[PDB]
Amino acid sequence: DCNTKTATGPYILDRYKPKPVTVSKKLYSATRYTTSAQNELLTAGYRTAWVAYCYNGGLVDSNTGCNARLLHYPPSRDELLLWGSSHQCSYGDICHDCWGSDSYACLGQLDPAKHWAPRKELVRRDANWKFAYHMCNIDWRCGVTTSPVFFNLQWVKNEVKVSTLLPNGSTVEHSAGEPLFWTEKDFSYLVKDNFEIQREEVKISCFVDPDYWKKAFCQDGTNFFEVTSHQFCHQYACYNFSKKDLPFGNKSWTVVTASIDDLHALSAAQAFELEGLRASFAELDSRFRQLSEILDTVISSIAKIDERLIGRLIKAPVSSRFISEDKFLLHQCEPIGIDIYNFSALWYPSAAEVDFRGTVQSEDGWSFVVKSKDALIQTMMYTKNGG
Amino acid sequence: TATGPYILDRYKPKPVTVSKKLYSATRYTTSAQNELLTAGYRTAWVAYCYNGGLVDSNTGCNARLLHYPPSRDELLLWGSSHQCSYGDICHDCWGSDSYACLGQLDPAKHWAPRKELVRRDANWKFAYHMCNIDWRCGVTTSPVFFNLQWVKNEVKVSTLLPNGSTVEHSAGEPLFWTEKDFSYLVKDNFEIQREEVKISCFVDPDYWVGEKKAFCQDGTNFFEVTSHQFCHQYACYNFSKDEDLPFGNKSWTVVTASIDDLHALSAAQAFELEGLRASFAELDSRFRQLSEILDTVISSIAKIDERLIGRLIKAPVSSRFISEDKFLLHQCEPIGIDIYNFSALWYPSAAEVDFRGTVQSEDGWSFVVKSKDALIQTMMYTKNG
Amino acid sequence: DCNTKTATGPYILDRYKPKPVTVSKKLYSATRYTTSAQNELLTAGYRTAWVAYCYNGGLVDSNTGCNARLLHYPPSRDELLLWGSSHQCSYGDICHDCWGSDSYACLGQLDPAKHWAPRKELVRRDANWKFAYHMCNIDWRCGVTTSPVFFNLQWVKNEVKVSTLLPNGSTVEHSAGEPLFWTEKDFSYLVKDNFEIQREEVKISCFVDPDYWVGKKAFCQDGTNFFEVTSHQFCHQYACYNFSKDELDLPFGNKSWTVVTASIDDLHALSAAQAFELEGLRASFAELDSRFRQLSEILDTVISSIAKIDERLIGRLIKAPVSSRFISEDKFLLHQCVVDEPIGIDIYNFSALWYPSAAEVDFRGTVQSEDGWSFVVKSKDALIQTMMYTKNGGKGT
Ligand SMILES: *[C@@H]1O[C@H](CO)[C@@H](O[C@@H]2O[C@H](CO)[C@@H](O[C@@H]3O[C@H](CO)[C@@H](O)[C@H](O)[C@@H]3O)[C@H](O)[C@H]2NC(C)=O)[C@H](O)[C@H]1NC(C)=O
Ligand SMILES: *[C@@H]1O[C@H](CO)[C@@H](O[C@@H]2O[C@H](CO)[C@@H](O[C@@H]3O[C@H](CO)[C@@H](O)[C@H](O)[C@@H]3O)[C@H](O)[C@H]2NC(C)=O)[C@H](O)[C@H]1NC(C)=O
Ligand SMILES: *[C@@H]1O[C@H](CO)[C@@H](O[C@@H]2O[C@H](CO)[C@@H](O)[C@H](O)[C@H]2NC(C)=O)[C@H](O)[C@H]1NC(C)=O
Ligand SMILES: *[C@@H]1O[C@H](CO)[C@@H](O[C@@H]2O[C@H](CO)[C@@H](O)[C@H](O)[C@H]2NC(C)=O)[C@H](O)[C@H]1NC(C)=O
Ligand SMILES: *[C@@H]1O[C@H](CO)[C@@H](O[C@@H]2O[C@H](CO)[C@@H](O)[C@H](O)[C@H]2NC(C)=O)[C@H](O)[C@H]1NC(C)=O
Ligand SMILES: *[C@@H]1O[C@H](CO)[C@@H](O[C@@H]2O[C@H](CO)[C@@H](O)[C@H](O)[C@H]2NC(C)=O)[C@H](O)[C@H]1NC(C)=O
Ligand SMILES: *[C@@H]1O[C@H](CO)[C@@H](O)[C@H](O)[C@H]1NC(C)=O
Ligand SMILES: *[C@@H]1O[C@H](CO)[C@@H](O)[C@H](O)[C@H]1NC(C)=O
Ligand SMILES: *[C@@H]1O[C@H](CO)[C@@H](O)[C@H](O)[C@H]1NC(C)=O
Repeated sequence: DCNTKTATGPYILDRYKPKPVTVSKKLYSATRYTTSAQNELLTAGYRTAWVAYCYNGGLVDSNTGCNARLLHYPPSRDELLLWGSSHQCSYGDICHDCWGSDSYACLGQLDPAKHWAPRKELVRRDANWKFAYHMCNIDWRCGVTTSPVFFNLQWVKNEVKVSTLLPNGSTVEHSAGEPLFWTEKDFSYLVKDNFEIQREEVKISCFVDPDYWKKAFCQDGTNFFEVTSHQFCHQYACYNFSKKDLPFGNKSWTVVTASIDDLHALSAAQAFELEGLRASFAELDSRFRQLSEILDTVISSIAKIDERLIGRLIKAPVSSRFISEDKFLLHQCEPIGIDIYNFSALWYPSAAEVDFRGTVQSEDGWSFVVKSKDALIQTMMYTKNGG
Repeated sequence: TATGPYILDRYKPKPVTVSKKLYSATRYTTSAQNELLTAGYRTAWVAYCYNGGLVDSNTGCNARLLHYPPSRDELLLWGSSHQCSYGDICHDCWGSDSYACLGQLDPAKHWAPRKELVRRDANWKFAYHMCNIDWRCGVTTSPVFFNLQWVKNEVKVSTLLPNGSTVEHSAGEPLFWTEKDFSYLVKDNFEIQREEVKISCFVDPDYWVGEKKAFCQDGTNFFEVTSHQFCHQYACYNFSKDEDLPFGNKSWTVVTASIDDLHALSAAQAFELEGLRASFAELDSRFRQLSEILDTVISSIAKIDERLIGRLIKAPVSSRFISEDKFLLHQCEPIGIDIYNFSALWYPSAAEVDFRGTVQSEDGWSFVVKSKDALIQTMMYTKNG
Repeated sequence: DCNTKTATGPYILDRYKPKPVTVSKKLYSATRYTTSAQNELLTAGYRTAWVAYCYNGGLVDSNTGCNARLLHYPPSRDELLLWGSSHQCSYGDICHDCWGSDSYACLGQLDPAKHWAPRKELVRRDANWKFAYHMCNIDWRCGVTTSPVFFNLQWVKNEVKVSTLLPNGSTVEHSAGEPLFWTEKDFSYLVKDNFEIQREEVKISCFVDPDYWVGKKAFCQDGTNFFEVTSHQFCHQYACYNFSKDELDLPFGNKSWTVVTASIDDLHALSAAQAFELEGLRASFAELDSRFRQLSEILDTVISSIAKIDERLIGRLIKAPVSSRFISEDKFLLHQCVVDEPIGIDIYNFSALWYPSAAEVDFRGTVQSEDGWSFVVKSKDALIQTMMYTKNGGKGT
C-alpha cells in the first residue's frame, strides 16, 4: 500500500568537530651566545724521574739497600707552552750505575729540563753491584699532547662562561679569555680558548604544548632542545628568552657511556611513534576516500543541471548528458579574493642531523693521560738490572 | 556524436591494516628505581724475611698479598657506618716482633673511612727475621639500576653484573658473594607492585621483513610485545591469551653504544622525516586540489542560489555573477546525520625516554675498578728507603 | 532583503595555494655488494716466557744479580691456525729454581712449543738462594681466542674490499679471500673471512631533497639499513652500492666511529630532536583536523543548497531510499516508501601517500666491546696481576 509516503525528522547534517589540540608554533626572541670554534685546545704534559740510590756494604750492614722511587716533575705553565709549540718534552740527565763521587746525582737537585725529545720513556734500574760504594741510577720519562676537546657554554650568575669538561664528570667554568692551568702528580694541563663568544639577537622557533604531561621544544639549526627556563644553555650555545642520575653522582652526561640497551629503548619509542603515524596516515587516506565519494555524488547532482560543470572540472571542451544517476556522455555539441577555507600553513618535518660528540674520555687529549699511565705500568713491571 | 558513457572515479587508497588496541594486562613495577650495592674490600701485604747473608739458602723474603674480604655481617656494618676495618700494621718488626707475620691475622682491629697499604719488604737486620705487614680496605654504598624478569611464572628482580651476566632473585632475598679481595651485597629497599592496566598498542598484522608485530606505550616506556609474558626494564607484563654473537650472551646493558650506532639510528630518523615531508607535501596538494574542485562547484550553485556565498563567509550578502568566476555582493531537536564517518586521529607526542648508561659506568661497579687501579699504583715498587 | 542599489566588488573565490615543497621519492638503480655472513673470524694468540738467570756470589762479587725479564714468543701463522682449531696453546719447558748445571736451560734458544693446555699463566720467580751457583727460573704464559667480530665493506680503487675494524680506530682493507695476519709484541692475530661478497642489481627507494641547506640531499632505505647517499659510489656498514650517476672529527683524530663511545649526552641530543619533530607533527595533525572540520562545514552548506533542488541527493549520500524536504535552511524531513564499462574520469589526481614504518636498525656496539678484542686487554690485565710481585718463597738445600 506504499502509495502513501511517511515522513520523519527533522534531520540535520552533522558537521565534523575534532577535539582541539593546543600545541602551537611560537617564534621567540632570544639573545644567543655562540663561539667562533667548537673545540678548546688541551695541552697536557708529564715528566717523572726514576731515582734509585743504593748502598752495598754487604747484608751484615744495616745500611745496605736502596732508596728507589718515582719523583714527579710536572711541567710549569711556561714549560708546557714551549712543549706545546715545539711538540717536544724535556728531561734531566741520565745516570747509569754511577758509583762513588758520581753517585751524588741522586742526592742533589735535579734539573728536569736539560735534554729534549718528542717522547721519552724511562728504564727502571736499581743495580747495587759495587761493594763499599753507593750506586745511583736516574732515568726520565716525559711526553706532551696538544689536542682539541669539546666543551659547553654555561650561564654563571648572569654571564656566559666556557664550561671545560673533565673526564671524571666535573666541569670548570671560566671566561673565554682566561686559560685553565693546573698540575696533578706527573701531569700539567693547559686549556686554551682560541675563540671568542659572539652574541646575536635571533628568532627561535618553538612548539609550546600547554597540555603536557608548560613545555617548549625548540630548534636552532641542527640543535634541538627543550627550553626549561628563560636563561638556558645547550652544548655550545646559551640563550636568554623574553616573553636516572644518582647511580652516576652528579657527573656530566658527557662522561656517562650509553649502552645498546639505551639505544634499543630510544629505538622502540621511535618505532611506536612511526607506527602510530602509519595508522593516522591510513585514517587521513580514508577521509580523502570519503570526501571523493561525497563530492562525486554532489557533482553528479549539480552536473545534471549545469552541463558545463564536468568539462570545467576536467578542463576539457565538453558538455555532458547523463544517461543514468552516475553515467554521462560528453559532447562537443583584478577582483578581490575571498578565502572560505582559512587554512593555516603546515609545518613540515625535515631531517634533524644532530652532531654527536662522544664521551670526554674518548678524546685523544684525555686518553693520552690514560695511555701515559698504562705505559708507566709496562716499563715499571720489573727492574732491568743485574739484581 | 558523443563519447562515453563516463563516470567520476572515486579515490581508492590501498588499505593499510595497522590498528590501535587497548590490551588488558597485569603489570608488575617496583617502588624504587635502584638496588643498593654495598661493596667492600680488604687485603694485607705481608713480607716475612730472613737475613742470614747470601751464603745462607734461607735468606730472602716470603712477601705477598693476602685477601681478607669482609664477611656478610662485616659488610653490613661497613655499609651502615661508612668505614672499613683492618689488622695491625708491622713496620720492620724484627726478632720477637717478627712472628706477627706468622699464623692467623686478625683483619678487624682498627677502623678508617679508607686505608691504602704501603709495600715494604726490608730485611736489613743480619741474623734476624723481619716482618712488614700493612693493610688496604674500602667500602662503597651505591644505587645501581636493575631489570625485572619472568622466571618460570613469577617476576624476579634481575641484578645486572658488569660482565653482562645477571642474577635473578626475589626482591626480598639479598645477593651476597665474595670474589678475591671483594665482598658484594645487593639489597632491594623496595617491593614489587601488582596492578591491572590497559596498554595502548599498535598491532600491524602484515609487517613484512622478508616473511604480527605490536608496539606499545606505557607512560615513558615503549616496547615491542613479543609474547604474553614480557618484561621491559623496570616492569613486567602478562598479556591476555587473545591476539650479537661478538658479545656472547651478554646483557645489552653492558655493551657500549658507538657513535657509528648513533649515526645508523639518526639516518633512520632522517629517512622517515623526509618521507613524512614528502607525504605532507602530497596532503597539501590534495587540499589545493579540493579547493579548486569546490570553488568550481560552488560557483555553479551560487549562480542558482544567490545566498550561498553569503552563508559560506558568514555574511548577510546576496551575490550576482558578472562572469564565470567574478561576482558582486549586495548587502542585507533535529536528528544529526553524519555523512563523513571520520575516526579520531592518533596524535604523536614527545617520547621522553630515560637512559640508564652501561652498568660499568655506575659508581658502585667502577669502585671495584678504581680499587684495582689504586692497588697497581701502590704496588708499583717497594718503599724500602 | 536585499537592498540591491549599491556595493560591492567584483569578488572571486580564492583557491588554496600551498608553498611548494620539492622533496620527491625515487627508485634508484644500483649495484649492491653484500656478504653471506655478518662476522669475520678473529683468531688471536699470545705467548710469553719469564726467564730469570741469576748468580749468587755474595754482595762483594759484582756479578751477583739477575738477568730476569719477559721474552715474547708470539705464535707463527701456522701455530695460530693450529691453536684456533684445537682451542689450545703451546709453551716451552718450565724451570723451578734450577741451579748449577741445570741453569743451562736459561741459555740459548728456547723451544716455545713443547707443552699444550687450553690456557697457561706464568709465575714470576727470580730466586737466587744457592751461594756460589747460578739459578734459573723459566715459566710460560699463553692463550688463544677465536671470536666473531663485525666488519664494514668499503670501496678501494673501484673494488669492494672487506674493512677490518681495529680497536684503535684504524682499519685494514682487504679482499675477502686474503686473510690478515700480523704479529705485535706477545700477540699474533689472524682475521679470516668465511663468506663471499655477492653482487646484485637492485632498486632502492630514496627521498631526494633538492632544497636542503644549512647556511642535493638523498636519504635512502634498503631493508633495515638507512643512509644518506653522499656519492654515487657508496658504502654503509655491510653493504656497498654503485648508483648509476646519470640518474642521481678533530678530537678523535680520524678514528673510525665504530670505536668512539656514545655518551648519554649524545643520546639526549638525538632524543631532543625526535621530541621537537613529534611536537611539530602534533601541531600539523591539529591543522589537518582543522581543515577537515572546515571542509565538512563548507560541504554541509553546499549540500544544503543543492539538496533543496535535488530531493534525492541526501538519500544518495547516506545510501537510503529517501527524498528530503527542507523546512528551514539546515533542517529537513525525510520521506520514505562489451558492453563497455563506463570510462573513469579522475578529477582528484591524488598521488599515493608514502606511509612511515618502524625502523628496526641493528646496533653493533664499539669494537673494543667485542670479546675478541677485549681478550687482548684481559691478557694485559692478567699479566699485570701476575707480575705484581715476585713469588720467591721458600726453599733451600
Ligand atoms: C637577555 O639578557 C639581557 C640581560 O643580560 C636582557 O637585555 C636587557 O634588555 C633590556 C630591554 O628589555 C634593556 O633594558 C633597557 O635599557 C634601556 C637603557 O639602556 C632603557 O631605555 C629601557 O627602558 C630598558 O630598561 C637592558 O639594558 C638589557 N640588559 C643589558 C645588560 O644590556 C634581555 O632582556 C634578555 N632577553 C632577550 C634580549 O630576549
Ligand atoms: C675531578 O677531576 C678534577 C680535575 O682533575 C679534580 O679537580 C682537581 O683536583 C686536583 C687535586 O687532586 C687539583 O690539583 C691540585 O691543586 C692544588 C691546589 O692548587 C695544588 O696544591 C696541587 O699541587 C694540585 O695541583 C686541581 O687543581 C683540580 N682541578 C680543577 C680543574 O679543579 C676534582 O677534584 C675531581 N673530582 C672528583 C670528585 O674526583
Ligand atoms: C660474571 O661475574 C659474576 C660476578 O662476579 C661471576 O659470578 C661469581 O663468580 C665467583 C667465582 O666463581 C663466585 O665466587 C661468585 O659466587 C659468583 N657470583 C655470582 C653472583 O654468581 C661470573 O662467574 C662472571 N662470569 C663471567 C663469564 O665472567
Ligand atoms: C658503477 O656503475 C657504472 C655504470 O654502470 C660503471 O660505469 C662503467 O665504466 C665507465 C664509467 O666510468 C663507462 O665505460 C660505463 O659507464 C661503464 N662501463 C660499462 C662496460 O658498462 C662503473 O664502472 C661502476 N663502478 C665500478 C667500481 O664498478
Ligand atoms: C692501530 O693498530 C694496528 C694494529 O695493532 C697498528 O698496526 C700494526 O702494528 C705495527 C705497526 O705498523 C705493524 O708491525 C703491524 O703489522 C700492524 N698491523 C696492521 C694490521 O696494521 C697501527 O699502527 C695502529 N695505528 C695507530 C694510529 O696507532
Ligand atoms: C596529476 O599530478 C601529477 C603530479 O603528481 C602531474 O604530473 C607531472 O608532475 C610533475 C611533478 O613532479 C611535473 O614535472 C610534470 O610536468 C607533470 N605532468 C606530466 C604530464 O608529467 C599531472 O600533470 C597531474 N594531472 C592533471 C590532469 O592535473
Ligand atoms: C582563521 O583562522 C584563524 C587561526 O586559525 C582564526 O583566528 C580566525 O578566526 C579564522 N577566521 C575565520 C573567518 O574563520
Ligand atoms: C597471565 O595470563 C595468563 C593468561 O590470561 C594466565 O596464566 C594468568 O591470568 C596469568 N598468569 C600469571 C602467572 O600471572
Ligand atoms: C562508519 O564507521 C566505520 C568506518 O570507520 C565503518 O565500519 C562503518 O561501516 C561506517 N558506516 C558508514 C560509512 O555508514
